[PDB]
Amino acid sequence: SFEKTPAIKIVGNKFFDSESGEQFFIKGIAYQLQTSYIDALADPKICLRDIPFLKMLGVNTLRVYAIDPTKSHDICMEALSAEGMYVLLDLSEPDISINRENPSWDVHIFERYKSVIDAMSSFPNLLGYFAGNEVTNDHTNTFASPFVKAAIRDAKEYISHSNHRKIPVGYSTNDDAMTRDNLARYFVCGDVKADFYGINMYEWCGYSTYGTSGYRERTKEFEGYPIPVFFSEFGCNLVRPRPFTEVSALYGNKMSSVWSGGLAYMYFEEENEYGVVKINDNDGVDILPDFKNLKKEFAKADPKGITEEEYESVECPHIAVGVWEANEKLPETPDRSKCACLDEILPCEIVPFGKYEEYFSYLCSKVDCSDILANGKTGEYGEFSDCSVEQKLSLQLSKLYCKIGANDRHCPLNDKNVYFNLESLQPC
Ligand SMILES: OC[C@H]1O[C@@H](O[C@@H]2[C@@H](O)[C@H](O[C@@H]3[C@@H](O)[C@H](n4cc(COCc5ccc6ccccc6c5)nn4)O[C@H](CO)[C@H]3O)O[C@H](CO)[C@H]2O)[C@H](O)[C@@H](O)[C@@H]1O
Repeated sequence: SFEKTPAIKIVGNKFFDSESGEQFFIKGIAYQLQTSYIDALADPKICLRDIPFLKMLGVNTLRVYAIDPTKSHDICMEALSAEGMYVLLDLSEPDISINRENPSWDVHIFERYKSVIDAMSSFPNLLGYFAGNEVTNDHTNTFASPFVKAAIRDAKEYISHSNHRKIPVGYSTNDDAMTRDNLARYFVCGDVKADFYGINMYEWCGYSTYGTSGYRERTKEFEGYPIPVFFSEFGCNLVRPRPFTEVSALYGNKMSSVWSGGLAYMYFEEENEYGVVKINDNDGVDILPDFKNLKKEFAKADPKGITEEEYESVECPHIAVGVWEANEKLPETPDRSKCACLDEILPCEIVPFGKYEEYFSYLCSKVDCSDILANGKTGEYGEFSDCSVEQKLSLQLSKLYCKIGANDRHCPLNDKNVYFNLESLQPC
């Protein structure tokens, strides 16, 4: 039974409980242990240990940054539902993410996003998905953002064409002064838009105030933003134990008319001093001084919202060199069929199983690698720029093979990982 968690839906720039019609405010915490990552929601002995404490905290939402899609999550997701708890979930994972230094939106990242969506979308208490987390994070990598927007578009379209509930897809951003206005506007401009927007917000440290923290300014900054907005992280730890007095302001009347709440960072203590509990060496939960403060603050918080009943495409920011360099034109939807046909017909392949940059530098000096390049500044995306890194390398190696012209099945690069594709000879 998921009775205690009706699906949340989005109307205008607010969240609403789809049964009651009452505005939904996130009172949350990040929940992630440090496959490279650990999936606490796929291990009942972990998630069932912590839910009682999460209940004590009084949270109604968790943020999870990575799950393993090959594992079951029904037991943990049901247990969360039985305590009124929802999940915000990143589609990416540290080893499969849009690389902000060398961005791409390709079939390999798309397949990861699809796997998570297919693993998690049957749960009514899945609040939403993030299509990226702080990808662009300063003025030197703004050109990463068109790739995120494409991913937002393709994730929404995949969900739309599936049989699943239409779970919203949004974005989570950082708080860099030079980029934050342009980023906010970019992700709701043009024909593609985030469904919701999270900011990792650390401006309020210790016993600050609404005016002095910068919260007042951020609030008036985001007034009228056409999609729901919230703190996907908060909790500056400059002063400890964290008083979490930012919570009184966030759910106060001035802020609750704008923001849909926030999630504290985070549950587990991991030698970074952001936890509210520490797991001891007997695998038990030790409560830390921050805990009571977060608990009492969430407990006093009583956001007053409006009910669902009582409740011009935005222009994209112009380009300026060194300031904003995200083109409005987005890359195409990654095409697994087109790309999988490269695996079938190319004479020379490379197995994934790095030295990619060396190999690229080498091969792209001998043949024209335009067709695998993707430029988020200029909005120029090559025909095979959506394929995987291996397929792109294989394409260029095969072009060099054909240009040399020996036809002796002898791929013009030495590496254990290079092989001649016998399937290429069999008469996409
Ligand atoms: O797409 C953008 C980039 O994504 C990286 O992966 C991603 C990864 O970095 C990110 O990591 C988050 C990590 O961002 C998040 N987090 C929270 C914090 C606390 O920050 C407090 C803080 C610290 C210093 C500050 C300094 C100034 C101002 C404020 C500050 C705040 N630190 N980490 O904790 C999560 C674990 O608890 C962790 O999963 O999770 C995602 C999803 O799974 C991967 O997509 C990739 O690895 C990069 O290759 C890629 O470029």
